[PDB]
Amino acid sequence: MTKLILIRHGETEWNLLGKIQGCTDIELTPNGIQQANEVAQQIKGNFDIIYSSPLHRALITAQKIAGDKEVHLIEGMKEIPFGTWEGHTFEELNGDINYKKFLSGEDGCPFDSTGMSIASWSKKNAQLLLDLCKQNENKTIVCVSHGAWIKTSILGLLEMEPTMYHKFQLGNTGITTFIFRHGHPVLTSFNSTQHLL
Amino acid sequence: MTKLILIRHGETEWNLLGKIQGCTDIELTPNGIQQANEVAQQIKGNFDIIYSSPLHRALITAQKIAGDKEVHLIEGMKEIPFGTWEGHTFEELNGDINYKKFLSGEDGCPFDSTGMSIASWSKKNAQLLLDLCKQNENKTIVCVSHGAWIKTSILGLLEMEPTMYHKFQLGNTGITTFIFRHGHPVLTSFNSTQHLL
Repeated sequence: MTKLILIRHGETEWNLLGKIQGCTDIELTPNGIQQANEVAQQIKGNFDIIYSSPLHRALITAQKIAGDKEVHLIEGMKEIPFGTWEGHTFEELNGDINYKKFLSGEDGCPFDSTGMSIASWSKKNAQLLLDLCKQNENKTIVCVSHGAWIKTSILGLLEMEPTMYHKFQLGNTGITTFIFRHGHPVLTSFNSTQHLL
Repeated sequence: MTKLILIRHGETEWNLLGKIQGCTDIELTPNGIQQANEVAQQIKGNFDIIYSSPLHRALITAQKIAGDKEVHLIEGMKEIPFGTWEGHTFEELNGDINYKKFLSGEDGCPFDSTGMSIASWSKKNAQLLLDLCKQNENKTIVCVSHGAWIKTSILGLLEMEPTMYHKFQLGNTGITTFIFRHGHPVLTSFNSTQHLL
């Protein structure tokens, strides 16, 4: 009866350009607002409580989804910091030794020079979501957040290795869901985007 | 772009009952037929080639999806044999030492007494899919098959360990998709069921 619904925020201009956002706070494009309205009509108020990253691309997506419910801001749902990667394209990072390790799995896949990795984030974010699921036991819970944050959460919840991150692709307003069996998370959908036109 | 689309067959009466099907060939329910039409309407003919398991629950689902396109039968796409487990619910198997192993990971997770495992089927199914994808390079490929077969496929394609099988749940007419970034599979969706009314 506990269902966790992770939803990636709608499109921003930097998503169009393939520029890494991290801690930047870029606004939705008009199309991303529409993606938000699209996912909102799909979810049609079929959830008990909704949480969001406070960054605007997420919050505005959440406010579209929420209907008559309050969006609860969660600081720990903000996007993963990407350090000096922010503002770059992944193509521009080929020289960077950290970027090699992010691909290969060394040091658990560092996010630039942030001192954090896919591995450490997996565990941290999975733990936040587990505590949320305990607080909201037997509810359907929507969390609106970011690409990197959601993918590390997936890995941490299912206890996958960090280079599995590069084998999941998550789109704007992609829907990802979990249920619990014997208290253990089970993935019931990943990046569902059929609501878009 | 090479795109692989894996779709589980529609509902069967045994799926409603939780009875394990394996090599049985139970027909679709009327609601299963309706699921198949709804997934066909979602896919809207947007693929180059469709393949199917020859078991009727799959073939009929595939024919609704296919429209005018020819369905290609692939023997290797038939459901995984479940041995003595066929006809039982998972609750009925709690005495069986092989069922304990299937859940724990011992011997790569055996399918009852068939001498094959989640581990062996993962490798075999991934190989079959990678061959069909090399053979239909730059095409969009639909394969209509079964829950267990598709789950082992995902595991083999993503190089995941056998107990991960229990962390994925796939529904009737659930859509799962892969792309290839230079021959390496990337999961772009799992168990999308939004097309279901």
